[PDB]
Amino acid sequence: DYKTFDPDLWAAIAKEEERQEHNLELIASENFVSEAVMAAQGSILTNKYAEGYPGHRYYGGCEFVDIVENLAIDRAKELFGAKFANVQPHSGSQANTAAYLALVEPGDTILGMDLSAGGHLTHGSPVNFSGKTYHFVAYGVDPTTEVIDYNVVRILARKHQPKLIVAGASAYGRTIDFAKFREIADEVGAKLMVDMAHIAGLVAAGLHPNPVPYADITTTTTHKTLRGPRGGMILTNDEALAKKINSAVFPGIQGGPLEHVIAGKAVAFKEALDPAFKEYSEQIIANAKAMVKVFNQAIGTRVISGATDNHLMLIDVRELGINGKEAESILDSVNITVNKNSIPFETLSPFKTSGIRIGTPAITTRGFKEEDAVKVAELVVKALQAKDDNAQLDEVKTGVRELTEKFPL
Amino acid sequence: VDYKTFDPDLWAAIAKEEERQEHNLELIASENFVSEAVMAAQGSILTNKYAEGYPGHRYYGGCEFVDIVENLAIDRAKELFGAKFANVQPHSGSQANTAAYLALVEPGDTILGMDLSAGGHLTHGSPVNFSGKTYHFVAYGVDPTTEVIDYNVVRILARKHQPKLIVAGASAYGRTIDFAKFREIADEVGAKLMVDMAHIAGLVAAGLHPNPVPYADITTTTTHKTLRGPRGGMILTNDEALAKKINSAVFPGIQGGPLEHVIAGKAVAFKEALDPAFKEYSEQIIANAKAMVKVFNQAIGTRVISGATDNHLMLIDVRELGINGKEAESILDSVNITVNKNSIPFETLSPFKTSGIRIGTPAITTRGFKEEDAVKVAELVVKALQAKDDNAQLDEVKTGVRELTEKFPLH
Ligand SMILES: Cc1n[nH]c2c1[C@](c1cc(CO)cc(-c3ccccc3)c1)(C(C)C)C(C#N)=C(N)O2
Ligand SMILES: Cc1n[nH]c2c1[C@](c1cc(CO)cc(-c3ccccc3)c1)(C(C)C)C(C#N)=C(N)O2
Ligand SMILES: Cc1ncc(COP(=O)(O)O)c(CN[C@@H](CO)C(=O)O)c1O
Ligand SMILES: Cc1ncc(COP(=O)(O)O)c(CN[C@@H](CO)C(=O)O)c1O
Repeated sequence: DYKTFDPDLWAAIAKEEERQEHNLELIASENFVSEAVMAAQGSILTNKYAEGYPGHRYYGGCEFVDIVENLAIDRAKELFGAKFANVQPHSGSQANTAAYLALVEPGDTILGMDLSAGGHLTHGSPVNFSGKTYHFVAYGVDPTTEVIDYNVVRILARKHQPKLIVAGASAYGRTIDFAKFREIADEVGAKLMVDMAHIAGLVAAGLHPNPVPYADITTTTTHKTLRGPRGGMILTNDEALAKKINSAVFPGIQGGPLEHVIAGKAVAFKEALDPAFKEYSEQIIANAKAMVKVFNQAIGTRVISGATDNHLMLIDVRELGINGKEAESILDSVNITVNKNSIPFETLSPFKTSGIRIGTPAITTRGFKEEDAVKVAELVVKALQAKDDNAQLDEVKTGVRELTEKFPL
Repeated sequence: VDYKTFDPDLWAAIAKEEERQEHNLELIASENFVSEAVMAAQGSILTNKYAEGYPGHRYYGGCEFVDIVENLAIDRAKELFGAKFANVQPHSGSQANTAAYLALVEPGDTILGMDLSAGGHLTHGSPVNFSGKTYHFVAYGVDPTTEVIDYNVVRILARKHQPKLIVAGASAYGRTIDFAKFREIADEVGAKLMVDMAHIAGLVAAGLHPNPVPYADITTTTTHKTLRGPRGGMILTNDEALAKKINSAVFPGIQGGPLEHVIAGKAVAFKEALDPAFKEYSEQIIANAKAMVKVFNQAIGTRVISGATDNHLMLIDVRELGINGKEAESILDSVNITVNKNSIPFETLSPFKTSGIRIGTPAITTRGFKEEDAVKVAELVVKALQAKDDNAQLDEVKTGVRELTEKFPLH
């Protein structure tokens, strides 16, 4: 009824609802939040200005909003064991912006993971604030094993003498050894920052080593494997850093927090404390490993580094005679959503790429088990091997319909 | 009902905040009540979509319908303010201003911006904010006697300091801002002009405040103050080269994925503001504000900064009552009237004590308050602050608040 005033907007949202229902979402950074998370984001908390921190706000009327933010803060400490948490960052990018401000000065040397090797844009890309503001030096992966070589990282750190080392990634499927990163940073007198955005849910479930005890500052988003609303978060065990973090977020780089989104964070953090979340996180990894097995045994879908320890995988598609952009377009035509993605030592443009990234958090939330993840990987192989054969692409599109109807939203 | 069972802590707190919004007078000048549609958009499944890039130029697929939503927000923003280009992705007004500075100046450049005590925003050059840390801000303020901007003093400052950029706009300034004169001063010294119209955006949309968009190289705003939309930011320009720098600065410059469920809410609110009834709402905001100023002017103890309002807000120096702004804020909150303490021009107290409070009418006007009701609010505020903790008087104020909130219920 409130929809009648604006039929064009609500029609577009209606089609987006159907698109999420009918497509297989394999974008590693996406998920489906609960009804309760969306209700919190749709709450009247959007009306409240609440700059400052609980008990020390710059506006009247915040005494009940402060409960909501305290719940999000305290549940983050329960989930990750951090002594201090800041839940106001609007995004992972803002969380990383504030983390750097608390740790280094403009122009300082920072060692972070190269984008082609799997790092995030905010880990030193020259088109991002990170590369523009600080002197970033990149580390990568080994050309043959495509995993991090910690002796090479050590050599790099000693050569460049960074003030800060950043660990974490957007497209790295293997266990990150935070203990070794901390050893290297200590060796050269650098601080350590970990961006666990992609693996935060796995960390919360005990299925990836926890960076919080090792890093000066841990950042994360709330909307990937944590299955919360879109937003950021910063964690630390040092009260001196917590004060700099809090000042950097506000008044440093943000103004009013999004308290309806922070309520969604509180909701999602409590869901993550439930034992069911550990089973969900176990299923994520089992599903990713099952898919990786199919791609390892298929002709032309080369899995970067040959295995996965977490929720995602990179597929090199060069032997199929296509680039990542064409692989993404083929799979879209059969209702399978991935993203083109640079692979280690990428030689093509970042907008063409030699690969695609696939992750299992979203389909696992829909209910997919290992046999269903196997079927998904077989449909992906079939569609990419079907050199424009309309008969086989329609068979794949049929198999996708079978899966989406088997696991509705 | 069932999802609320899993988490009583969270949902009981939200229920208490619903009751507080219903039962209080919300006089925070930057707050409003958004429509059911706006909140439904924010509560939609668009929160699940990663959509980095811009409509038609995303970095990956599945964005066909998100592109429709974001283009609706862009197109209605263009129509609302008459701008040739809009960027609707900024997470907030602070992010909008961050990206606007990146499109206009280089780190270390000299910028003229309104002093915080004089009414400017933190992002207009405060040294504890990224603005004051990243650029060389020279502040202009208001005159000590009239408490309004002296444009000859701005011109003198501009000529003396040769700024690369002049910033106009305010958080706690109740008078009309003469954008034409800012453009004249910027042209004279060869500076660019940036206008942050967050507070007055809805008044501008309604033609009730001079429009900065024709005069400013870049105009920024929030969507949640007088525009009555979701919490977020927006950037406008008529220059195609600037529009490209703006888009690059927002992403991949300072943000990652946009909040498309919030952007859906921006589209909803922009169409609401395009309705003719939004003009009548905006007229009533100003008439209510002027009605309150007349009451505060007559009352001894509540000194209105500059003695008048041209827009939605007023700044009240409370020192003659023997209290500071923090004490006034907590007196009012104890009788269910919600304001914020606020520095006044040439503020002599700590920024966390302050000499004043700030009051605005957009929220109560959205509830349906007319000039008669606005007069009654101002009388209640005067009575609470003069009561010197006489509980007879304070309880009468609480009754008056309850009378008004029941006369004008939410939804
Ligand atoms: C958007 C983004 N932010 N951080 C990222 C991305 C990714 C991405 C994807 C693409 C696809 O056209 C381009 C870029 C890009 C990088 C530099 C310049 C221009 C474009 C980046 C992915 C994970 C979304 C990417 C890859 N590849 C990984 N490594 O990190
Ligand atoms: C939060 C904010 N952002 N931009 C603003 C604010 C205001 C505000 C209020 C307060 C209340 O104790 C303190 C500060 C403050 C300024 C500098 C350093 C430390 C604190 C600022 C108002 C509009 C919310 C304010 C005032 N006064 C001005 N004019 O603009
Ligand atoms: C490690 C890490 N840190 C930060 C961010 C940025 O989060 P934001 O999109 O909330 O700004 C991302 C987003 N990652 C997205 C691309 O932006 C992805 O598809 O993987 C990230 O992976
Ligand atoms: C002119 C202007 N520009 C920018 C911003 C920042 O918007 P944000 O809170 O969405 O970051 C504000 C916020 N204004 C708030 C204080 O932060 C207020 O209560 O007035 C503003 O007034």
